[PDB]
Amino acid sequence: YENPMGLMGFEFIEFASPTPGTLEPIFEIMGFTKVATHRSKNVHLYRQGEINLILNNEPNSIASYFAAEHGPSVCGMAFRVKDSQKAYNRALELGAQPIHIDTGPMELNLPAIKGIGGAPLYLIDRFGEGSSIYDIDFVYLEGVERNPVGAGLKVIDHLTHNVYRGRMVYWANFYEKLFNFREARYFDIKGEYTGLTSKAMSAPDGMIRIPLNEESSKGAGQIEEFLMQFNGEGIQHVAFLTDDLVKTWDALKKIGMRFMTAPPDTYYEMLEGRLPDHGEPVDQLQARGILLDGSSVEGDKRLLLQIFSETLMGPVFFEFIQRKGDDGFGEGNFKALFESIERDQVRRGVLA
Amino acid sequence: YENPMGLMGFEFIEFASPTPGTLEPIFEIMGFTKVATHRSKNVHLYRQGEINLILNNEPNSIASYFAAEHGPSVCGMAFRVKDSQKAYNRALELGAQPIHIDTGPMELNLPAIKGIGGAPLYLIDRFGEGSSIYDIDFVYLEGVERNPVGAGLKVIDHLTHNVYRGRMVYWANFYEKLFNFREARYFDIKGEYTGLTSKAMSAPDGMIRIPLNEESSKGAGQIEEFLMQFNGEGIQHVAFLTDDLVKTWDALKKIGMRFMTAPPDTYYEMLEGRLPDHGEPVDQLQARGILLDGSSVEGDKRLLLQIFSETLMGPVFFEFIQRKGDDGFGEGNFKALFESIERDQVRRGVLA
Amino acid sequence: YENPMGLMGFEFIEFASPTPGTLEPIFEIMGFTKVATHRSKNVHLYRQGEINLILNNEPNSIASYFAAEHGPSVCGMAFRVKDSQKAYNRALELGAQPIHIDTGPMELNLPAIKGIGGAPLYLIDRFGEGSSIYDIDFVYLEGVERNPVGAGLKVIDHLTHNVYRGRMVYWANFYEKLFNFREARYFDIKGEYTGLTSKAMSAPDGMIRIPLNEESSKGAGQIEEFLMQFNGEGIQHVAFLTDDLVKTWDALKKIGMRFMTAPPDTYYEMLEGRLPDHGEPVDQLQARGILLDGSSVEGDKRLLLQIFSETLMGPVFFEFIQRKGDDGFGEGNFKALFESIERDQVRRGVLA
Amino acid sequence: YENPMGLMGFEFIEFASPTPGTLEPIFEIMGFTKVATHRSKNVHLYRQGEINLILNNEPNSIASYFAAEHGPSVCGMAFRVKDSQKAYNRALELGAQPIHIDTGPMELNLPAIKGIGGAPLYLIDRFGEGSSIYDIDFVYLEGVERNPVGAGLKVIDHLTHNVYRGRMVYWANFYEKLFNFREARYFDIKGEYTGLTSKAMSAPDGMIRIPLNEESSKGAGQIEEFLMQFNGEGIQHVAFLTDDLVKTWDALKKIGMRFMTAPPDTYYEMLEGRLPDHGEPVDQLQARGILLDGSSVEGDKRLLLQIFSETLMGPVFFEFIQRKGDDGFGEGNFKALFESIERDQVRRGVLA
Ligand code: EMC
Ligand code: EMC
Ligand code: EMC
Ligand code: EMC
Ligand SMILES: [Fe+2]
Ligand SMILES: [Fe+2]
Ligand SMILES: [Fe+2]
Ligand SMILES: [Fe+2]
Repeated sequence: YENPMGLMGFEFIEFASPTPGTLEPIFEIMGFTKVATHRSKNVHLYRQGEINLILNNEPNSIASYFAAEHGPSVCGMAFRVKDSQKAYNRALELGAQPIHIDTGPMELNLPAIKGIGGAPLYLIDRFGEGSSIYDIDFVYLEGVERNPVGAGLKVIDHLTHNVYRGRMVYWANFYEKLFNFREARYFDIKGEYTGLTSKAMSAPDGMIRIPLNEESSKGAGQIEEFLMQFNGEGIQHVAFLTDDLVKTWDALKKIGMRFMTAPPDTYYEMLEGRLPDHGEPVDQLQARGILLDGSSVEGDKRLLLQIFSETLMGPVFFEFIQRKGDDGFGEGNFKALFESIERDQVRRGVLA
Repeated sequence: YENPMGLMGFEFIEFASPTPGTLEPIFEIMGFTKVATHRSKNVHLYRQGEINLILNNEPNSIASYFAAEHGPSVCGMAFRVKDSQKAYNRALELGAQPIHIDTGPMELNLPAIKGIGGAPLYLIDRFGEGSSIYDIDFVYLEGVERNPVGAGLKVIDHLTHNVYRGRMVYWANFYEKLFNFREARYFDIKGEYTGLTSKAMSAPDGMIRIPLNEESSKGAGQIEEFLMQFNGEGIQHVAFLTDDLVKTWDALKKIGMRFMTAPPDTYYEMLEGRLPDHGEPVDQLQARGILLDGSSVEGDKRLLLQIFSETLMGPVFFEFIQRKGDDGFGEGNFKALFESIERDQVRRGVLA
Repeated sequence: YENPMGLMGFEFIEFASPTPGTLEPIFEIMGFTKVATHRSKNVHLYRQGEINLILNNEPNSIASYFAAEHGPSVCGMAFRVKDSQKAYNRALELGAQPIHIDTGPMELNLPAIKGIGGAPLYLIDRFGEGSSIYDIDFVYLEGVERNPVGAGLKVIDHLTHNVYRGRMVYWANFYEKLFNFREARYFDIKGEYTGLTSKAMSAPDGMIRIPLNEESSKGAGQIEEFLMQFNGEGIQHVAFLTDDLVKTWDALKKIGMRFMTAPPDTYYEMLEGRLPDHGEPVDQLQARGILLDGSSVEGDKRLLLQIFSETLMGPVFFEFIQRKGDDGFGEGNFKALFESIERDQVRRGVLA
Repeated sequence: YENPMGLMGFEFIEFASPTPGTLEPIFEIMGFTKVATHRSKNVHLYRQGEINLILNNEPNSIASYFAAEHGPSVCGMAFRVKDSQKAYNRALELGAQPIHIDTGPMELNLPAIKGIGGAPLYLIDRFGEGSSIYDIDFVYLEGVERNPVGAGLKVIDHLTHNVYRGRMVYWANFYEKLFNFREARYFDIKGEYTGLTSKAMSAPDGMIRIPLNEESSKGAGQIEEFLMQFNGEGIQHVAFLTDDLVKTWDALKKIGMRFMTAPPDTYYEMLEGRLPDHGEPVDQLQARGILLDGSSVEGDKRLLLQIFSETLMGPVFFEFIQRKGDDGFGEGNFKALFESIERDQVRRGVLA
């Protein structure tokens, strides 16, 4: 697939909250470590593997207005590009809206366009060696390890957008026209009482992936609850890749992670019928509540293991995923996740 | 009611569209005349009575980005205030987000904050005589009458906001906190198959009024259909005051106005039951499809006459109102409006 | 004479000083009254007749930086123009360097270019009729008379520029090229020990006149002394037109004005020789030290009456002039002014 | 000596011209090589040893207005500091005037204040390895040697400021107050008909040195000539250090350098009388026109070898210097330089 913006994956995710001390604990429970402090702003860098999470507590700024609206949330998203000048000019030619971010003496002039819910989308062409943006804009803490391993999360795998009815098409067009993303798959998920629809959008770099979710015709489901609780469209869950989910599970549990309620025993009993010869240790999945899906087509096994945290920032939750030959998404996991969140809505008295 | 910003009424409404030549004919059909052109931008002043409508076709600006998103629409609103510097500074202390608008040589530096759907909310303290803002920022057309009467519309009476489920509270708070509006009345309107809920918000000047509308629990109605068609929250209808609605209705009709479908004969038959001694010429109302409402309490009659155009700007429609003692809104008129739009939904095949 | 920029006279002169309370007393001793205070800045409006003098005590601004360098001085100058947008854009196409001035809510965006010594040159197209720039940017003092008469000064007649050797040509070019001024007359003035050279530059409106002064080959004179005491090129004296100089002289005297030392009695004895039939009351001139000059060509008498204060603002001095048919300058008066300042040098010990 | 600004030497010098292709040849004759091109502006990097010379040909900027006024010249100067935030803040607290420079996406925000004649003075704290400003803001040419040796010029030694009469004190205070420079020496140089006065200011880092030059009482000399031809105050000559002047002379000669007329034979005949035991090969210096000075105090020899280029950019000339134990300036060399420029004045017909 052609890549006109020269997209080379996710660079960083940015966070903001109206209440001081609410994001720090979250990041620590998820295995992240504070590693540097911006040189003139009140913004901090948290890291795990190659994941860069930016904590922005800058007063009177884009981030502080965004957090007064949405609560604790993802307030920015940066993609890596080959050439920021070229990619920023191309996006303005194609109709994107520019966002100006102020900087101090000797800091970089990072370009950005408006994205989901007003959150900036940054186009960064300075990464990896020599000097990354963090080497120039930030000051590393005295003595800290600058590349912590944490609980094994490596890179950002994918993130979702929960959108109002009729806007799945709008956000598909945004990423199709500006970045040449493509609809890799379409889902129609039904729970016991409610349901949803989704389009899994993939970027041409084969790294950035963004599932776009919208409520069903019925209404009363989890997508509509998100939209009310977040006060608009936004990133509903962020997913981190790991090379070994059970091991990561054990490490997150030790430090305070809170996962979703596991599926019933029935689910684990039907795995072999559904995925003949998967090969995974059912005993270890079922003890942890891990979901298993993918295909088994004449010897060729492509699997997907997924597990979700409870909501931790307003309505936003996180996901720890391990791919074994499957580069897409799976309908059974999606359905399990969906039934889990629907039971919680009954539990809480908000549905039927 | 206390007025801490020193509000003094609406100053102007601003409109944009992505296709050139779509707004001119709508203004012309409502009785407005073009009277001036801005001195450096591609923006035009349309007037009737004391109503000032600004047509903004300035390329690569706030208004062009807003119209690419929403279609023909209301992209800006200005309020009259006693001292712009004090009101602007008090907004900014109470959390409002400032919006910067570029200006050329010798033009006014108009202050604004972000409002409904991102549309700027201006805070103007130079009006009336001596020089208004149109005297300084616009050049009147050679020989045109600078104060046209048109079809009789006088001032902007009110305008609505159609919001997403759960956001009526959000917008009520925005106006209560920054300007001290108050909820003057609550409505719960039910059609044949659908319904809505609304809060009529009143500013402390007794001039600015903004009903806030949201869809019912059942969904599928007209508010949800506006949100999808508009691509977000926005001003659903703008109402203009007239001192004589049957005369304004005849004027409007001559120059092409397209009004909604009238109520059935049954409605006009029940008027005397419901409003004993109203004193209005039923024969005139009924042939035009005008709606009559208010109260008849012990000889004190406080009436409201309303009529609505078809949708003219995407899903946005306009209202022509005459007040005869009633300063608020009427439930019976709200119902008939709602039932009429509901029947149109059924006719277009979008409802049940 | 063609007028491409639409010049229409002087609009205002701006002053600054590094010591608080040094300019106030000098304005009051020349007949000016404070009449308004800016709406957001620490800047005050001083007025007499149609002369507007702006006292700028704005901290951390162009004016504060300029006064730190030069001492009490003229830091700005504004010209009236027909259309600011056209004039400003023509200036920028002919190489003029733009100067941005910040402004608060609802204030005018005044365009300016760099002029003598970096002092901004404003281009104002809003004067007289309806609302001036003082009506929009300033708040008049409770109950003070908005148009005071003072001591009879009416308008700014002219103002000089003292320049470095070789820069008369440079400043003549600047005004010729941008506004089409012309060299109306050239002077070569010699004292007892020193001398100077000067180009009287005239604008195409018949109102703005700027004499440009430079030191002679000999050096050690009064222009060189100004340039060291002022710390650069700048406006050396500002002249105010009056319709009656002996009356203004009496008024100025009563409020504290200090005038230069008078010419010796010889001067007044030779007036008839030099200007047969001048017709002026020699007895009144001689008792006040007024200078008289011009021509007497076969009946046609074009006279000039001039008087100069002592230096009041570092090396800057002021002039009170009455024109009786002569629209230019006089060589005899220039010489007497020169000889008087030369004797002052000798008196202070700085010359020979 | 205390160093409050944390000064650590010169970082770069910047040049502009109104005529294209006038600076490229000058740099090439002086042994410099073009090594990179800015990533978004029309600015180019030239290098020799640790010397970085920036060629700024960016339209409608500070540089293009500065060049229209002064002709080919030094338009910018950058010092190295430990912390640009701290140094920039300290300089604004002490009265310096800020200068804003526009930058593109992912470029550094370089801070600067106003210096000699308006030319910016940059405060850069990013140098040496990791990434210098050139690694971030520029794009190295494909295949070129990034660190060329040229003719041996190592670093910038010093540079002068020619100032108007009475401004030696002004510029002395500027550097004393902001950066704590000190007057290391004072010269009073007389030629045959004219003379000058000078203060050698030294920075506390013992690297930055700036001799300040002003015309004598007599007038008509070479400083006054510079001021007219440059159209104001500015950098009259820039000096480059070399470890071997005779070998640098030979390589400069080869590629096109034009040196001043050497001193008469008489001057070399007297060297031994004035500097007993200097030890330098007089044959090699006299054939090349190199100037020799310093001291010979009981065995301890501190020498200075200097040679000057003809004027190459308007009235600006260059110096190639070798220090042999003398960290200051020499009065004989200054006098010989002065006599040489004076004779050229007589040759050209501008003096007596
Ligand atoms: C600076 C936008 Hg989170
Ligand atoms: C520029 C606001 Hg429609
Ligand atoms: C702000 C010009 Hg004196
Ligand atoms: C870009 C200033 Hg010479
Ligand atoms: Fe996911
Ligand atoms: Fe209405
Ligand atoms: Fe004068
Ligand atoms: Fe030198």
